[PDB]
Amino acid sequence: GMKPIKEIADQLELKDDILYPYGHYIAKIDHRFLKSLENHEDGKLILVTAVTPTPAGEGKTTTSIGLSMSLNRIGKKSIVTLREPSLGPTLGLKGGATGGGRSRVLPSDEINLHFTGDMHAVASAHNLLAAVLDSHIKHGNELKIDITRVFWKRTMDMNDRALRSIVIGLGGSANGFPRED
Amino acid sequence: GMKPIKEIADQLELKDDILYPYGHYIAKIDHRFLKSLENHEDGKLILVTAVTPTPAGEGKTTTSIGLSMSLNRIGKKSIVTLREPSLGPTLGLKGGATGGGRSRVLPSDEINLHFTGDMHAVASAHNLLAAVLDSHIKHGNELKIDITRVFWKRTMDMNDRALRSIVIGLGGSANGFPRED
Repeated sequence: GMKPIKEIADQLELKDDILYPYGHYIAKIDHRFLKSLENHEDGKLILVTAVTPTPAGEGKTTTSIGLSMSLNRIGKKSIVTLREPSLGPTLGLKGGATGGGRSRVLPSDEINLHFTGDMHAVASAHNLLAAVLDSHIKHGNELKIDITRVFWKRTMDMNDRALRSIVIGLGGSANGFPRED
Repeated sequence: GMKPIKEIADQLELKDDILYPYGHYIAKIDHRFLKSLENHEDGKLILVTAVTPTPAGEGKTTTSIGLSMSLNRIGKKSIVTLREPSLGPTLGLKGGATGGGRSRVLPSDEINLHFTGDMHAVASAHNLLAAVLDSHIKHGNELKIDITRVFWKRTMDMNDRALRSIVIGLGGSANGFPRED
């Protein structure tokens, strides 16, 4: 029962030329737009936080969303900014990163899952460095990298305890050099 | 019903100066004694071999010992020479490496187990090299050893399949460099 992204974008007076849709209900906004707006006036910033978290669940995200909705409601133009949830945890347990009840961000499945691919993009960049590091070592290690002193790890957006402590680079010369990761 | 080793040694005209006892029933002979005998005549050499081995077991070692015993019996002075068995396989299965029935080499338990410690000596020397190789790499690898191209393995006299393929040198900088062994 919800609105085409164009209708949300119109609320903020955003033009197609800086909007990249992802389906009918999501868009990226070109970040360079922000520099365009540099002579424009800042609104107010409200920081939402909480008491010491307990297992009983305090519903901070639901409240952040609720607050923005309520401000709009009382005639004060408001946007809620949230972090994108990691996929991994959701595959383990339902969480609250997209709010709850009548106070959510939508479409919630997409937001909780692949969304617009940002998590994947980060992982790719991250893992590229790891792949290049190992391949540098394999091909002569001109940088004289100490394979017992590598700070950089690999990454996935998955709750996988099996990957906490591993040994890589096995199988022989063609596969490069063994090391811990 | 065993003869003290000095008795056996006497049969062969071996003097104490070249005899190193291990208990009352075993001795080492100084290898340098062989060179002493270089002007003495060689006897006959009988090679004992066998048809293609089968799971039924052909008793070659038992036969070797029996032949030597039988040569002595018919008045022809004879010595049987044998390999020392590995300890490992005996901890797995009784074998025929010290003969069988009425045709054995004695004391059988000792021969089968630690004997005079020659297996332990070999293992020590072998493992020392391995240790020194890894430590060379740890301490700067001046020889530029390629840890994916190490031919040298470690050793033990034990039937332990768990050690066929291992990864060593884990745990961090203080322990050296990870490799397969």
